[PDB]
Amino acid sequence: GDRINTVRGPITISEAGFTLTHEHICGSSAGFLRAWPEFFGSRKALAEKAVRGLRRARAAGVRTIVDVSTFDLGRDVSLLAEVSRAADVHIVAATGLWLDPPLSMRLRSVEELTQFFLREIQYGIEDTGIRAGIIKVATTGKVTPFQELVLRAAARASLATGVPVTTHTAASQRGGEQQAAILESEGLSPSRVCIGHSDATDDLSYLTALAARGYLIGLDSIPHSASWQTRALLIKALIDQGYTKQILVSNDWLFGISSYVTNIMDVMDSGNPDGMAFIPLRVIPFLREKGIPQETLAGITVTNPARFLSPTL
Amino acid sequence: RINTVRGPITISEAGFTLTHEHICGSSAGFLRAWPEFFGSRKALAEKAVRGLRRARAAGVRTIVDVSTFDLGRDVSLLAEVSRAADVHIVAATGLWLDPPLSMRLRSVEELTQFFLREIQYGIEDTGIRAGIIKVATTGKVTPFQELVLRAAARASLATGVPVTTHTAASQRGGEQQAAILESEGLSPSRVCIGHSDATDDLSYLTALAARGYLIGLDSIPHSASWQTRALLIKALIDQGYTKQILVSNDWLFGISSYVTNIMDVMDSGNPDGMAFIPLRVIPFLREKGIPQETLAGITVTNPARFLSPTL
Ligand SMILES: C[As](C)(=O)[O-]
Ligand SMILES: C[As](C)(=O)[O-]
Ligand SMILES: [Zn+2]
Ligand SMILES: [Zn+2]
Ligand SMILES: [Zn+2]
Ligand SMILES: [Zn+2]
Repeated sequence: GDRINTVRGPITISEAGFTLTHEHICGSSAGFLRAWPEFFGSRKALAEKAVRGLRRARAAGVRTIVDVSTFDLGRDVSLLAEVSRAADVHIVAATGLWLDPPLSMRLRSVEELTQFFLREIQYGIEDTGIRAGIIKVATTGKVTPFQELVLRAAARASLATGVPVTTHTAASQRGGEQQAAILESEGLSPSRVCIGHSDATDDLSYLTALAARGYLIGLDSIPHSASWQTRALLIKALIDQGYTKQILVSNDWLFGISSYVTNIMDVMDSGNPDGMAFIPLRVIPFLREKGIPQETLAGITVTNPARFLSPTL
Repeated sequence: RINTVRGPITISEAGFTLTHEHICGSSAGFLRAWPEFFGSRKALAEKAVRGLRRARAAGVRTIVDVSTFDLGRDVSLLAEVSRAADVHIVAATGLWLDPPLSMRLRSVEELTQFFLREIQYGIEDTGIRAGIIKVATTGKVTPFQELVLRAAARASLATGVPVTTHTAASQRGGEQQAAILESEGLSPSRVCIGHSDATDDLSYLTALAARGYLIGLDSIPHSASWQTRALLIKALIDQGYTKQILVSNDWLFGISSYVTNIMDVMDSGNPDGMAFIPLRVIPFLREKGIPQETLAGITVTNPARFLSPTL
């Protein structure tokens, strides 16, 4: 009712504060970080870079991030816990499945996947006792039969535990509509779902209609455009349509990445030196200078994630 | 000296060695994330220890676990079951058929570094070093599979550690593998072409053997006619290529990389497990006139010569 699971344990809704709802410490693959830490220089080097990054973000106001790295994205909650403590920033961990499931996941039934998700939420991830506070799902534009199983399992897990669902989409294909239909067929409330990567489109009609059904709209990759201004104005556009309370904002940034061709991390960093501090240091002043009240911005960056993450129903 | 999950052993300690086996056929990260799939980690461990003791009591002294990173290799489990069962286990590097994005997008130079790491330094943070390099291909060999082939050759050439392959024998896939590996300067004597018992094309096997490749007749119980597959062993013996033969079960004690409950299907079909080769195939070969010295050469001498790091 009033508590969410983080990598350091349970915390009250009040303690969450300014929350970036879609971020990554490391974008990788299952087992990869521990098998090949050298790829990131070293595990310590990666940990240190994250801590410095998170500390700057904290200096700029951020108090909580939701790491939406799944099993198949190389989620290492021990790394999350280590960097969360050193930086003193809350990190919410995720279960669910992204776009790279191995055979041992691809060949599972919806009932089996439901059990895996429940495990990571109710018991803990691996042997850590760290519990997931959100369920991530990724689909291609047209939802594949396996991705539909993952969607349904996520809905059933969410209905059993109250933790929310966040999605990866192709907004240019308007992927969120196919997902929503499947999720609702399972009896899941739109208020428990964030349709992610929605800032990668100019289709306001698509965005508003989803918001009007109660869905959280993930405008979560603003600096990837580094234009980034156009993405930010979608936040304004949705406010002006009256859907302030359905907006979630993030950077979708990373401190390490192996699930892409080599050297991309340095290109990203030089493209966006602010890292996860891009939202508080760049997007928020931009929105102020456009006439959005400070109180509406606080509602979006604090109150909305609070409402979204609190286990419900 | 051969690297095992318990440390280095001399080639004489190896003894009766099964050169293609698995403790568990899974996926990277899977065993630690979802141990309940196998009942529990403890349940999986205990089954494997019983099975390895069964094989030990049948003469086996060493198995080669050719589970790679993407087959969900957990060398801490291997070390645990090896100690409990007093059976040597050789661990593998390389890549099987389910590489994740973080592997699929790597260059050959990068893959070479990863394989070298697991051979020279250790696997994960355990200090356990790989003693063999596994590689799997399909069809005519995909572009990425070529990269793994070449990275494996380069790792082998720098360390002396052998290369063992997964192949579609029905497609004569060993020929393309051989071509690529030889282009890298790798000697065929450092290479086992595996799953070669899944064909009837004897001339395919003979031609590879004649070039110096080890022939992995490693899936005999996966037929159980297994008697027909066993006759391939005698066929190569009769052609004077006893030196080129490796035999194994390719068995597992837990499987997650397939449909649920496939493990139970497999166990009821082959209740002997990894003891299938010594309890069924070896006596069957004696009946057909194969002398004990020849059988000892296949099960002891050949794997020792294969696994011993050689330049
Ligand atoms: C690293 As992503 C696919 O969540 O933008
Ligand atoms: C794990 As297999 C069937 O390729 O030996
Ligand atoms: Zn995404
Ligand atoms: Zn992301
Ligand atoms: Zn194989
Ligand atoms: Zn195998």
